[PDB]
Amino acid sequence: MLIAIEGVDGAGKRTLVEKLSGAFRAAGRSVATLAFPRYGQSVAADIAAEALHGEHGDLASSVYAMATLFALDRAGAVHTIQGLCRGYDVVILDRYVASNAAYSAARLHENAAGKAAAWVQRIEFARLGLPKPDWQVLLAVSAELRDAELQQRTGAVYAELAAQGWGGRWLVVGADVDPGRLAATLAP
Amino acid sequence: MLIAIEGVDGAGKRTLVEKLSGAFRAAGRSVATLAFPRYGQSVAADIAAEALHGEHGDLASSVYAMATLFALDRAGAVHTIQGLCRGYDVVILDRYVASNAAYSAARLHENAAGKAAAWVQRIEFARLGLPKPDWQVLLAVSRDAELQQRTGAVYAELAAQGWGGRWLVVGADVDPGRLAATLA
Ligand SMILES: Cc1cn(C2CCN(Cc3cc(Oc4cccc(Cl)c4)c4ccccc4n3)CC2)c(=O)[nH]c1=O
Ligand SMILES: Cc1cn(C2CCN(Cc3cc(Oc4cccc(Cl)c4)c4ccccc4n3)CC2)c(=O)[nH]c1=O
Ligand SMILES: [Cl-]
Ligand SMILES: [Cl-]
Repeated sequence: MLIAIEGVDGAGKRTLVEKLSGAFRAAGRSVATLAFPRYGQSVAADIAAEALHGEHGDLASSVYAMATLFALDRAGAVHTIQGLCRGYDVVILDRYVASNAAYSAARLHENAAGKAAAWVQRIEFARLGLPKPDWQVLLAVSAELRDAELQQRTGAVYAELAAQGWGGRWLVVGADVDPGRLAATLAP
Repeated sequence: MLIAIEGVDGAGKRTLVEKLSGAFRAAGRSVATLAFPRYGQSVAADIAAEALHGEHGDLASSVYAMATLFALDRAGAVHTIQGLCRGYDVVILDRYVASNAAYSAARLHENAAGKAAAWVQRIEFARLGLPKPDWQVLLAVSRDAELQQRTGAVYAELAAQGWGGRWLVVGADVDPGRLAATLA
C-alpha cells in the first residue's frame, strides 16, 4: 500500500510520518518511508533547490519548469518506490505528486480544478507512469500556518485537491491525530 | 574522437553530418552519429519541444528553464555518448552543448562572454559531466528571424573564443573529404 503525506512546509509532515509508521508497526505491518524532493540524490531536485535560492538565471520564474524538475525527480525513483511496495506492507511518502499540484496551482493563483493541477496529473501519472497512491493524507493547517502568501494559497489548493479526490482517496487530518485510529483507517 | 556539428536551424547540419560520415567511412574509420535534442527519446527533450509549440504553460518563457531541459536531455545521454566514443572511431553529434550557449546567449541578448554561456559550460561540462568534444564545427550560414541572426553571431563568437575546445568554421560548400582529413 502506497500512502502520501501532504501539506505545506511547517505543517509537521515528518512527525506524522513517524507517528503513523509506529502505529502501523505496532499493528504488525512493515513500513518503509521516502521523502520528496530527493535533495542530494536527484540532479533534478538539486537544480530545483538551487533555483529557489536565486541561482540558474530565470529558471525559477517558470512555474512549469520547476514542476518538471520535481516530476523528473520522482520519475527516477519509480523503481525504488515499486521495490519498497513489494517488500513492505506500507510505503509512506513525505510529499508526492500532489505537492506539485498544490504549489504549482498556488504559484499560478489557480485552484485544484485549474490547468496546472490537471497538467501535473497528466504528466506524472499518465505520461511518466508514477504509481498512484492508495491514500493521500493532508495534514491541514490554518492560514496563519520565505513567501508567506504562497504557503497560504498552497494550503487552500491542498484542501481543494482533497475535496475533489485528486488522484485518489484523501484523508484530511490535524496535527495531533490519533495514530492508532489513523493506521486502522488507512490499512483495514 | 568526438565531433559536434553546430549552426542555426536551416544551416544544413544534417546534410553535413551525412556527408562527413561518408567521408570518414570512406577513409576507413567507423562512425556513429547522435542528434540533440533527442526528440522522441528523452522526456526532457519532448517537454522542451512541446514547450516551444506553446504547451506546458510558461515553460518556454524561461531561457534557463529551456536550457536546463536541453542540458538534462544531454545529461541522460552521457553514458550513451561514452559508449559510442569507445566503440567507434568517430562520433558526430548533430548539435551539442554549444547550442545551449548560443541560443541561450542570443535569447539573453548577451555575447559569448556573458553569464548564460559561462553557465552552460559550468552546468553541462563541469557539473553534469558531459564529455568535451574534440571538435566543434560551426556551419556558418545565416520562426523569429532576429533570434536566428543573433544566435549565428554568438556561434561565431564561441568559435573565436575556443569555447569548450577547438573549433572549425566551415561554409556551405565545404569539401567533406578535406574536412574529414582535417579532423582526423
Ligand atoms: C516534492 C515537491 C515539493 N515542492 C515544494 C518546493 C518548494 N518547497 C518550499 C521551499 C523550499 C526551498 O528550498 C529548500 C528548502 C529546504 C531545503 C533545501 Cl536543500 C532547499 C526554498 C528556497 C528558497 C525559497 C523558497 C523555498 N521554498 C516546498 C515543496 C513542489 O513544488 N513540488 C514537489 O513535487
Ligand atoms: C540541442 C539544443 C537545441 N536548442 C535549440 C532549441 C530551439 N530549436 C529551434 C526551434 C525548435 C522548435 O520546435 C521543434 C522544431 C522541430 C521539431 C520539433 Cl519536434 C520541435 C520550435 C517550435 C516553435 C517555435 C520555434 C522553435 N524553434 C533550435 C535548437 C537549444 O537551444 N539548445 C540545445 O542544447
Ligand atoms: Cl512539514
Ligand atoms: Cl540544420
